[PDB]
Amino acid sequence: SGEYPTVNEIPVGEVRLYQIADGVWSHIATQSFDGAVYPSNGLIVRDGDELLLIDTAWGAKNTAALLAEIEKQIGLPVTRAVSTHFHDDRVGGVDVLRAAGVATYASPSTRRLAEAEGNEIPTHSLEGLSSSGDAVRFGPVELFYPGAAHSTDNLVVYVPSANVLYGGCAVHELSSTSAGNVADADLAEWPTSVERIQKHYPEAEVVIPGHGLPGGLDLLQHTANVVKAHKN
Ligand SMILES: C[C@@H](c1cccc2c(-c3ccc(CS(C)(=O)=O)c(F)c3)c(C(=O)O)[nH]c12)n1cc(CCC2(N)CC2)oc1=O
Ligand SMILES: [Zn+2]
Ligand SMILES: [Zn+2]
Repeated sequence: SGEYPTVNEIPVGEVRLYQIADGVWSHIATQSFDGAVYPSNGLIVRDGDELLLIDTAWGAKNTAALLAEIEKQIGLPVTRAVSTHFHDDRVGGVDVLRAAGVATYASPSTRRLAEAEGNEIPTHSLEGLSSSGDAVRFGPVELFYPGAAHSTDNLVVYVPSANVLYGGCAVHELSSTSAGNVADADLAEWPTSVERIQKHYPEAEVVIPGHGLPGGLDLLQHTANVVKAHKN
């Protein structure tokens, strides 16, 4: 009823939207993995009379439910989606999107890693993001490659109209006690990559992590802190 929805508030298979700013929503879904249930976030950005989606809802059924929730709450068509790295919480559901008329995009590195790992593969490659500090425009957002962090391919998304920074899985929520799923992470480079984000987006007003509650710029420093302590 107004607060950001939490893992225990969302059954696996339902999706909720949360209004972040004018023309900006997050999407929240839950999924089971190795016998535990986790929430995960994505983003929706109004693009005139169309919508840009950032990340799937972590699975085919969750992503179908996401499209239904968008039609109920917003009523504009999703025409493009970007996946911010290759894991299933970002690309799982790309096949559902592709069958619902959505053009799916990711960096070449994400596409190669998704294919090698057996995950769903976005159709279109996003060039111009291969060196850390690179940024490109994509409709109403900027895409930014900060360097290796949670994964070597992770991208960040900024909505300049609203000063919303979507960190994806490179950014953790304030309550986090470790660096999440570090299976594909570079703990040594991650603080440097977060510092690049901090330097590039000093006017961010909302920061959204890949999992958990949005907050402000403090999420970036907290992420650096928990990553350094995890490595140690
Ligand atoms: C889907 C994702 C995934 C599945 C299940 C859980 C997660 C988390 C996560 C865990 C704990 C917390 C609480 S916390 C920060 O307080 O610890 C959190 F916020 C996020 C994150 C993340 O951290 O992005 N990803 C998750 N996945 C799966 C793999 C396997 C890769 C591989 N080569 C095959 C071995 O690698 C991933 O990433
Ligand atoms: Zn991941
Ligand atoms: Zn993640």
